[PDB]
Amino acid sequence: SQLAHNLTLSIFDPVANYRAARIICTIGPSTQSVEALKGLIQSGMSVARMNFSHGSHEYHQTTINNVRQAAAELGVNIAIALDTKGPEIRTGQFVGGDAVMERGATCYVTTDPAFADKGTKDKFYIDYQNLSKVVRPGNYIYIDDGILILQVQSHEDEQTLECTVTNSHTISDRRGVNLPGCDVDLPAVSAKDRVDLQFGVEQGVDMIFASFIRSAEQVGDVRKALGPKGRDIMIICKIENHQGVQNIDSIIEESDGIMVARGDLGVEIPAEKVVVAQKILISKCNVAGKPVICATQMLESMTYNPRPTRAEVSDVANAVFNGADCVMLSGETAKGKYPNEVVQYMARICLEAQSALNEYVFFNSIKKLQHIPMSADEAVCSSAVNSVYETKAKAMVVLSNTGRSARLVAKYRPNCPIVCVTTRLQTCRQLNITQGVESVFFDADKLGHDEGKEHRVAAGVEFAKSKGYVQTGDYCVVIHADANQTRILLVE
Amino acid sequence: SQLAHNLTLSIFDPVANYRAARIICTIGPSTQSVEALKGLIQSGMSVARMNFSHGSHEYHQTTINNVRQAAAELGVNIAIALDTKGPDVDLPAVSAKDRVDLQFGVEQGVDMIFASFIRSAEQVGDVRKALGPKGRDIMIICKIENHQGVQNIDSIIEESDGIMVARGDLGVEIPAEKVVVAQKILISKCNVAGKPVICATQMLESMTYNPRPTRAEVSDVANAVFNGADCVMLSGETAKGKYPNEVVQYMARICLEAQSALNEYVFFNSIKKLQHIPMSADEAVCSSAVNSVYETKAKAMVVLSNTGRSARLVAKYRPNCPIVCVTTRLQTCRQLNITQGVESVFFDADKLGHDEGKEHRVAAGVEFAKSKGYVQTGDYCVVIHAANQTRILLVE
Amino acid sequence: SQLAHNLTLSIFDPVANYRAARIICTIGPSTQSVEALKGLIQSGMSVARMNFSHGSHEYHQTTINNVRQAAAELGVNIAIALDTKGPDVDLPAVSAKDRVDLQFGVEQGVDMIFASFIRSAEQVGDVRKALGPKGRDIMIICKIENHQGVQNIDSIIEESDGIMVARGDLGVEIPAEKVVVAQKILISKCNVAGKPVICATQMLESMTYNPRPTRAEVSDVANAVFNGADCVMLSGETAKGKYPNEVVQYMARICLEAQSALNEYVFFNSIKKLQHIPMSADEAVCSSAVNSVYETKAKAMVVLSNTGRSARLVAKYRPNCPIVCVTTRLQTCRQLNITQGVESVFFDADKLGHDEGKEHRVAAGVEFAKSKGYVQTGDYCVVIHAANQTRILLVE
Amino acid sequence: SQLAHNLTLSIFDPVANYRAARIICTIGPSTQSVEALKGLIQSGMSVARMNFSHGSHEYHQTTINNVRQAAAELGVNIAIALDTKGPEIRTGQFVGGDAVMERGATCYVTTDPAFADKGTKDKFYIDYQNLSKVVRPGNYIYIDDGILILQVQSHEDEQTLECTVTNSHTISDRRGVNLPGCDVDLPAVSAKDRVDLQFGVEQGVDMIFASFIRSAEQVGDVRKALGPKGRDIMIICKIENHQGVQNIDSIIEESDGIMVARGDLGVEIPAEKVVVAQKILISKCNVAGKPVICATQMLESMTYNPRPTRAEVSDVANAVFNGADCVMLSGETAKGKYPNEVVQYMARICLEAQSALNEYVFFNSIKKLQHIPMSADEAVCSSAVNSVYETKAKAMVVLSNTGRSARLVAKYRPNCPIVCVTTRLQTCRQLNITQGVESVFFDADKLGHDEGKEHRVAAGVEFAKSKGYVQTGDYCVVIHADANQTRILLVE
Ligand SMILES: O=S(=O)(O)c1ccc2sc(S(=O)(=O)O)nc2c1
Ligand SMILES: O=S(=O)(O)c1ccc2sc(S(=O)(=O)O)nc2c1
Ligand SMILES: O=S(=O)(O)c1ccc2sc(S(=O)(=O)O)nc2c1
Ligand SMILES: O=S(=O)(O)c1ccc2sc(S(=O)(=O)O)nc2c1
Repeated sequence: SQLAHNLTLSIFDPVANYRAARIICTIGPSTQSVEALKGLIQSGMSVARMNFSHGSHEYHQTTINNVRQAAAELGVNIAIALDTKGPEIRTGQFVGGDAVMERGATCYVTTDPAFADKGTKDKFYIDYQNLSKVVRPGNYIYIDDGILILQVQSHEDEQTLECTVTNSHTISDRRGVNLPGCDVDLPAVSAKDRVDLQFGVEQGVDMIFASFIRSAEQVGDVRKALGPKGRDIMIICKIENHQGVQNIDSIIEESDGIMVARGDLGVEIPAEKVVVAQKILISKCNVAGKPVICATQMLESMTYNPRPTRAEVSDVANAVFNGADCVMLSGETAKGKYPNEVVQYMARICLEAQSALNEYVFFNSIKKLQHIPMSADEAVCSSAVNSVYETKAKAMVVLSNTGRSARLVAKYRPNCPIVCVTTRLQTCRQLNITQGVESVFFDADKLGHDEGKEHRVAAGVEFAKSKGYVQTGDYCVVIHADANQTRILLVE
Repeated sequence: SQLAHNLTLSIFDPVANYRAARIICTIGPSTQSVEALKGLIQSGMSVARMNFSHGSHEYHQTTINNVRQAAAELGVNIAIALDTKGPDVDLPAVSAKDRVDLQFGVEQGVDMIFASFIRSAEQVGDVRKALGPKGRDIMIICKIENHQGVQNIDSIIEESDGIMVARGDLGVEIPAEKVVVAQKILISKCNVAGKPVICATQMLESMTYNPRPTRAEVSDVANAVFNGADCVMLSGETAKGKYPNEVVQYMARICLEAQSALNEYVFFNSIKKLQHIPMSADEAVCSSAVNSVYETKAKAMVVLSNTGRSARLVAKYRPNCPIVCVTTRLQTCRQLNITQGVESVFFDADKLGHDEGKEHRVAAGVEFAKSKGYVQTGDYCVVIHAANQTRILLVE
Repeated sequence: SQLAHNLTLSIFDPVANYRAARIICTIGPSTQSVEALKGLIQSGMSVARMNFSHGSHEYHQTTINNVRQAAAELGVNIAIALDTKGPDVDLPAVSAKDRVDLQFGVEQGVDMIFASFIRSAEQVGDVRKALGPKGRDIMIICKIENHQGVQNIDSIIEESDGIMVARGDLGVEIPAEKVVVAQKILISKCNVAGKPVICATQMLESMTYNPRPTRAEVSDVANAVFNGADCVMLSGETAKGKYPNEVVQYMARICLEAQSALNEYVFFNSIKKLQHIPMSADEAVCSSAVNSVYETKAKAMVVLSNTGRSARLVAKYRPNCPIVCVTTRLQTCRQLNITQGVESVFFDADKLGHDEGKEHRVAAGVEFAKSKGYVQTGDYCVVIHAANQTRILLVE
Repeated sequence: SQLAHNLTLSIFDPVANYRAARIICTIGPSTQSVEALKGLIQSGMSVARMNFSHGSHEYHQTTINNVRQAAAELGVNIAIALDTKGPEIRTGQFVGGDAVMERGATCYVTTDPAFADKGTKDKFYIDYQNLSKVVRPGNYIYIDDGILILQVQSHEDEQTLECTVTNSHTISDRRGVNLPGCDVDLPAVSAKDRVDLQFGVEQGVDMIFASFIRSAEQVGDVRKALGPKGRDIMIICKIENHQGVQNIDSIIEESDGIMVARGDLGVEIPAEKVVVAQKILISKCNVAGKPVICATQMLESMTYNPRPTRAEVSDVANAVFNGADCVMLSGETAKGKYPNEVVQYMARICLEAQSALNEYVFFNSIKKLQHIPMSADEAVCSSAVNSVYETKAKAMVVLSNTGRSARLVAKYRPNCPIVCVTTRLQTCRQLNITQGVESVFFDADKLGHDEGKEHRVAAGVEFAKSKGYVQTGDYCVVIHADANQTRILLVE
C-alpha cells in the first residue's frame, strides 16, 4: 500500500502545504553571524548544531548568542544542540612528522607511552591502553579514516602488536584509528566532554548529540555527567560502530533519540550494510516514538558546487521514506559556499518526498505492533490519529507541557500538521527534532493557568488558522493526555 | 510491515543464498572481447546491452558473436538487447536509422529492444511494425525519458513488454527530487502490470574511473531494488570504464544485501489486494501458488513455461524463495534475464522427448534447486504448470 | 470469529454481570394491578405494552397510572408503549380509531408507538402527523407484518425510529423458514441503521398455560438475541398468562445466557467496516470510543446524552461492557429501555444545577457503575459527551 | 459479515440449486418397508439410523436389507448407522408396580441387590453399584426423565442414601435415572452393545452412533469392541451429559464425529445452556473437520401434526446457521404419521437457511485459525477453496479413496457443491454425513487404476454437468491430496 499509493501519484500535482521533516544545520565560519543564521532560519533551519570537535567555549558562546538573537528577532524558537567530541583512538608522533607505510612490510604498534613522540614506519604508538587486550590475531586496524589497513599477526608482548601492512599509504602525525571487529571499551565521556557538557548545562542547551555511543550503560554515564541540573536535557545517541548497532534496542530504551552517523559507520562497515542499518535504526526509533536523525554525507558536494548530484538527492528523499524525523547538514553549512541554497534545497526534497509518502502505512504499521490491552495514553493518541484518517481532519492540537504527548501523537503519523500548545519554552525547542509537529508557547504565568484548557485549545486552533491548514468547516482533532481527553472539533 | 520487518533485521546475519535483481551491462571498448565478456558474466551480468548510438553494424555484430561465444563457453544463457539511437515536442517514434537497426536486430536474433524516447502508446506499435512479423517474439522495453512518457505511462505500459526509467534523461527537464518520485511511480506501475522494469543511467557512475563508488551511489542502487526494480543497468561503467568487473560484482553485492532487507510479502500482499474479483484462472493459480509458498514456507518454486509468460506471472507476486523456470525454448531463458527472482533451465525436447506428462521437466527443475542448495530432503517446493496445475511437492 | 469465540466458551463458567437485551411485556388481566406490575418489573420488565386492540381508554388509562405507581414505588423508570389496533392490498395507514388513540397517547404522555401494519414510508409520516406537534418527541416503532413491509424495509427504517418483527403476522402469508430469514435481515438492517428492533409474537407462548416452555421456544429467544435484537416481547404470556413473573424471569435468564455466548466484537467490526469515509464527527467519536473499550479492555462506558441520541449511537457499536447513560430528561431514561446494553441515570438539573462543565454528571455515571459492580479502583472507564469528547478515565 | 450478507438478502429471490446439509432418518414401524424407505430417499434421506434401544437383531436385519434394496433400486448410496442402547442407570421394581412419592417425604435409595424386586416409597433399588461412591450430600438424583428430583441428604450406610423428596410424582417399575452433578463411571459399552456392535461389523454397517460418551478413553473402548475387522467403521460420539461436554476436545480428537443429543443433555442441563452447548460443539467439530449431527426434538410435533410449529422451524434453521453437517429425525420417521412430509420439509428449511448462510465467514474463520507453517494437505485444500471464491468457480472435484481429503475440503466451506470421486463404496456412504459433498463411485477393478487421474476427473466433471452445477464456460476446482495437486479447470 505504499505501492498502491505510488499508483495514484502525479509528479505535476501540487506539493503539500506543509513540511513534516526537520532540518539540523551545523554552524561554522560560513554561518555564525546573526545575519547568516537569519538566512538559515528562513531557509528552514530548526536546529542549530555546534560541533565541539572544533572551536573553544568562546567560539560556541558566540554561536549560542547569535542563535538566541537570530531566533528572538524572527519571533521563532530554535533548538541548540551540542555535538560532543567524544573519546578518540589516535596514533602518536612520527620522526619527521611522517612514516611511509609500504604494502607487505611489517610494523609494530605499541601502547608503550615512551614511543609517543618517536614513531617510525617500523614501530609507533597508538594511544588506547587496552588495544592488545581487545584485538586478536586476524583482526584489522584502520588508520587515517579507514584508508590504511593493518592486519594483526601476533602479540610481540603484552603492549605491542606485530602487524602486516596490507596496503600502501603514507600516514602523518596523530591519525585516527578504528577497530572494525573489536569491542572498544573506552569510557563514555572524555575528560574534555565532561567540561563541555558542564558548560552545556550552564548555558542551557536543549540536546546533547552524544558521540560514539556503544552501550546503554554509557547513556547513563552521559546522564550522570550532566548531573542533577541537566535532567531535562535530551540525550541523542550517535551510532557510529558495530557496537552501537548491536546494542541499539537497549541504547534506544535509555536515550531520548538517535543519530545515524552514516560516514562514521562507513569507516568500519560496508556502505550497502550501512544503508540497511539506516533502515533498521530509523524504524526502531519510529516504533519507540523517539526522534531519529539521518546524519553525514547528505548533500556534501553542495559544500562548493551550486547544485548537488542526483544520487545525493535520492539519498535525502529516501531518508524521509525510511522514516527519518530529521536530516542534518554538516560542512555544507559550517563552511560551505551556498549555506542558504543547501538548506532551501533540502527543505524542497523533503517536501517532495513527503507528498509521495503514504503516512497511513506508518500509522498502520505502528498500531499493529501495540500490545492489547493498551495503556490509556497509547490508546488515546492512536485513536486520535485514527480519527484524523476517518474524518479527514486537517490539523491536530496537542496540549503538552513536556512534549511527551506530542511525540506520542507524532509517532502515529497523521496525514496533517500537529500543533503542540505548551507552557514550557524548552519544550517548543526540544520538539524541533520531532517530525510533523509545530509548537506554540502559552504563558501560564501571565495568561492564567487555564485549568479549563479552552484558551490553549483556542491558541492552538488560531495558530492553525493563520498557517492556513484549517478553515471554517474543516475538522480538527484535539488531545490532552499524560488524566486525558480527545475532541473532534468543527472549526468556526 | 516493511517497518516491522526492518525491526527483526541484523546486518551481521548471513546474506540470502540467491540474488533476485538482475544486472544489465552496456558493452564497449573496455568489454567487447570474449574474455572480458566472460569476466562480466562471472561478475554477475545477465544481459548484454548494445548502445546503437555508437558503432557500426559490424561493431555490434562483433558484440553479438562474442557474447554468444562467452556464454556458450561458460554454459549459461545471456540476453542480448538493442538500445536504439532514436529521434513538449513530437518527432516520429523510430527514425530511419532506427528502422534499419531494428531490422538488423531481427536478422541477428536479438532478444529485446530498448526503444528510446517513447512518448505515447502508438509509438510502441511503430517499433512493433518496424520489427515485422519475423520479430513478433522480441520484447520491446520502452525508455521513458521525458514528461510525456511519464504523463502517458499507463497506456505505454499496456502496449510495451516493459519499461526503463532513464533517470538522467528525465533529469534535464524535471527537478531531481521529482525524478526520484517518478521512479517510485513507474516501478510500482510495472510491478502491478507484471512487466519487467529497469532502473537506468547514473547508477555507480563515479566507479567508471574510481575503484570504489560514493556512499550515495550505493544507496541509489539499493533503493532502486527497494522501489521494486527487476533490473539495474550499467552504462559507461562497463562500456568504457576502468573497473568493469569490479563495478558489476559490487552492484551484485549491493543488490544481495538490499534483498536480505526487503520484505517480499509486502509486495505479494499489496499486488494481491489490487486484483479484481473474479480473477481469471492464470492469475488465481499464480497468486495462490505464491500464497502457498508463504503458508507452507516452501524453499523454492518450479514453473513450467514455454514462452516465459507464467514465469513472469509468478515473479510478479514476489515469493520469498527462488523461482526455477523450466523451458523448451532457449530464447525464454535469455528473455527471463530481465525478470527478478527467476533462473531458467533449458529442457531440450528434440533430445529428450515432448514430456507431455511433465514428470521429466519437473524433475530437472527440482534437481536444479537441489544443486543450487535451495532445497534438500524434507523441504517443500511449489510446482506450477499454467490449462493449469499447482502441486505442493515434498522433496526426496 | 463468532466461530472462534464459540471455541473458548464454557457453559460451566459464571454468566456476565449484566443483561444487555430488553424485555417488553404486554399488560392485561393477569398483570394490570400495581402489585402484579411490581412483580413484572422485578422479574425483568423494561417496557409496558398496551394492546389497543382491546379495552377502552379507561382500561389503558388504568394501565398507565398503575405502571407509573409501580415504577415510582420501586425507584426505577419504565417505558410505556401504545400498540395501535390498525386497519398485496392497501388500506390507509392509521384508521380513525388509531388517530383517536394516538391523540390520547400524547395527552397521557406515552413514550413510544407500536404502529401496526406499516407497509411503506409515507405511512410513517401519517403516524407522525396524527401525533401532532405535541407528540414530536414520541418514538414510532413500525410493526412489519406482511411482504410489503419486508419489500419496503429500507425506506421504512429510514423514516421510523425502529422496527418490530412480528413473526406470527408475517407467517400467515410467508412460509415459516422465510420468516426466520426475514428476521435476520430486519434485525441486521436495524443494527446498521442504529435503531432499536423488537423481536415479537410467538416467543415463549406455551408458557401462557404451562409452567415451563419448550426447548425450541428457548432457542428461539436465544437466537433472536444472537440475530442482534435489542428487545424481545411477551404478549399473551404476561397479559392473560398464568405464570407472568416466571415467564419474564425465564426470558431474562435465556437472554443473559445467550449474551455470555455472544461475541460483541463481531458486531462492532462488521458495522464499522460499513461506515463510509469520511465519517461525520458523531459517528467517528462513537465508533472510536467503543474501539477504545476493546483496546484498553475498559469495564464500563459513561455516556452523557440529553435526548438519548448519542446513547443509541454508542450502543450500535456494541461494546463488550455496560453503557451507563447519564441524562437530564426522565423521558430519555424510559425511551432508552428499548436500546440494548444501556442503563440510565437521571441527573436532575433543577435540583443540582446545569453542570455545564460535566463533572457532576460524569461522577454520577461512574458512581452508578461502581455500585453495580461493573468497575472498581484501577479499572478503565470510557466517557463520552457528544460538540463532542472522549475521555479514558482511570477509576479511583 | 454474516451481518453484511444479511443486508443484501431478499426472501423472494430464488433459493440455491443445492442443499449442503444432510438428513438422518430413524427407521421404524412407519418406514421399514422398501416402498417407504424409497419415499424417504426421494424426500431427502441420506442416512438410515437404526435405534438398537428397541428391536431385536432380526428387526434390524430387515431394516438393513430393506435399506440396501431401496438404495440399489434407486441407484444411490445410503449410509447405515447403528445407534447403540448404551449403559443405563435404572431403578428396580416396586410393590404393586408403583410407589407414590410425595414432596417433603424421606426415602432411601440402595445399591443393595436384595431390594431389586421389593421397592417401596420408603426404600428402593437403583442398579448402579457406584452410586454412593460418586454422589455426595447436596447432589440431586433425577428419576423418570428428570421429572422426579430427589436431593441427597446423607449416607445411611455405604450402600444406601437418605433422600428428601423435593417434588411430588408417582413413579413405576424400572425408571431411568440421571446424576446431573456426578461423574458417572459406568463402562463405555454394555454387554448387550458388545453383541450389537459385533453384529454391526458382521453386517457391514457404516458408522456407530455411540451412546453416552463421557471421555476419550471410552472412544478407545468402543473401538476395541469393534475389534480388528471394524477399523474402517466411523465412530460418531453422542454427547449426552456434562462429562461429554467437559471432555469434548479430547473426545473429538479420538472420535470420527459428534452427535449433539439436545433432549438427553436437556434432562440434566438448563435448556438455554444446551443451546449454547450446541454452538460450542458444532464449532469445535467444524474446526476439527469432523461431521457434527444436530439430534433430537427437531420437528417433533410433526410426528402427529401435518405442519410443525414456528419455533421448531427456526430450531432447524439455526442448526444450519450454527454449522451442523446434519440434522436428524427420530420419532417423526420411526413412528410418525407424515414421514415423507417431515423429511421434505426439513430439506426445504435447510435449503432456505443455506441461502441465507454466508459460507465465506466459515472459510475465513477456519483459515484464520491455521498454524503457519501449514502442512501441505491443509494448504492445498484451503487454497483450493480460496480459488473457488476468487474465480467464482461453480463446483469442486475431489479425488479421495477414504473420504479424508473430501472432509478436509468440506471443512473450508466453499460456496459451491463438492463432488467426491472415489474407488470405495463405503466411502460414498460414509460421506453422507459430511455437508456439501456428493459422491461418485469409480470402479478401478473394471475401468482401470487410472494412475493418470484423467478418468476420475472426467467422471467428476460429467457428474457435475448432469446435476447442472457447471455448464460450458464455468470454472471448476480439482484436487487430488493425501502426493497432491490442484487445477482450475475451464469446463468444455
Ligand atoms: O574553521 S574550520 O574550517 O576549521 C571549521 C570550524 C568548525 C567546523 S564544524 C565542522 S563540521 O562540518 O565537520 O561539523 N567543520 C568545521 C571546520
Ligand atoms: O568507443 S567509444 O569509447 O566512443 C564508446 C563506444 C560505445 C559506447 S556505449 C556508451 S554508454 O553506454 O556509456 O552510453 N559509451 C560508449 C563509448
Ligand atoms: O381481557 S382479555 O383477556 O380479553 C385481554 C385483554 C388484553 C389483552 S392484550 C392481549 S395480547 O397481547 O395477547 O394480544 N390479549 C388480551 C386479552
Ligand atoms: O414399535 S415402537 O413404537 O415400540 C418403536 C420401535 C422402534 C423405535 S425407534 C424409536 S426412536 O424414534 O425413539 O428412535 N422409537 C421407536 C418405537
